[PDB]
Amino acid sequence: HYLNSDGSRFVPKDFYPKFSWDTTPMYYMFGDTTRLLEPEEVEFIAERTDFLCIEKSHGRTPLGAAELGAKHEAAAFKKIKPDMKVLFYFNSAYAWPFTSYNQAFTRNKIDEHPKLKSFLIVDPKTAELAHRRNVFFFDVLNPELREWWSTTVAKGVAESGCDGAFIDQMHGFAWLRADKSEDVQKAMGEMMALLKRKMGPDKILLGNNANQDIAKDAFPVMDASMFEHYNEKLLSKESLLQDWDDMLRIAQAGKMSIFRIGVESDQPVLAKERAEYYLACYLIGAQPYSYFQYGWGWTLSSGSLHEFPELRKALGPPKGAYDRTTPDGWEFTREFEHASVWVNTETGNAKITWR
Repeated sequence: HYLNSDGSRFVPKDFYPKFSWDTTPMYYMFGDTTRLLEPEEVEFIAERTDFLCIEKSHGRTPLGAAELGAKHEAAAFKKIKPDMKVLFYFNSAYAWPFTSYNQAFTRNKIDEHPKLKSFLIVDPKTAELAHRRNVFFFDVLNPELREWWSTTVAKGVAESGCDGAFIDQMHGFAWLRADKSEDVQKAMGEMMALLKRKMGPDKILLGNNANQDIAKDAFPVMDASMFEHYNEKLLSKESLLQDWDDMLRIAQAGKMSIFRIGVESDQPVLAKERAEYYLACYLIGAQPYSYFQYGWGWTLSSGSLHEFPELRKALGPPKGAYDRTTPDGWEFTREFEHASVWVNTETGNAKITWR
């Protein structure tokens, strides 16, 4: 039985990806608008992970629709690794026009789909559709959007043969309706609860940045949550310690966490250089069925196809929880079966002593 860092046992659900402390537990996420993966690339990634997600635009150009990119790679990976878990990606907030499901959410087609247009946040200072570079915003407060969006993701998961969904964005643009923020948080939870049911019984629900308080209504139905570390405030010593508390809490709920590092928030040289530091940041808080993601972005070219040697080194089960070297300091150590981790999250230095 895998052991959380408090000594409690972690009991996974039947449909969770495989987990092991043999080496660093890995999660990969990638996509390429311009091409599908070569077989060699599928083998490279399949050898290093049991758990991955295909990105928002993958294979859109060669195949016309991003969900066919997901469909193609899910089947390629499962031919190699039948037990592999592949998530379909869908944004809960931005109506990225990359899938066929979202093909109407463009400036020059949305008016021709009034029902879908009514699902979108209107900018009050324009009475016009709010947008970010003409990409429209789903309105989680709109119950029909919650029904349609959740059915749509479930449709994307089924059409792609993916093992679940990576849901991006939990905020429901609360800052655009700050008076309704609490309602937005509750609506997010309802939309996730719908999707979780509509997906059927053996499907993984991963929510991006779902450790955050704004996702507390979303969190319970989630199987997994990702720590995106999308900027440098999230890599502060305070945030890293909060990550570690969150990771324990997630594991005690029997859920999965993805500790993702993009070194763009600190390039292949810099990443391989910094890999010892950011791995150690993960290993301090690592829990059963938590996974490390590493690179410098979310494209196929963003790290998934590089060798960071530390990730492939023998790790072994933790010998215990981490130790805060001094009760108010920012040095942290943790012992694993085959490695000794040391990290100072104030100065940003680390040493993993592989044994």
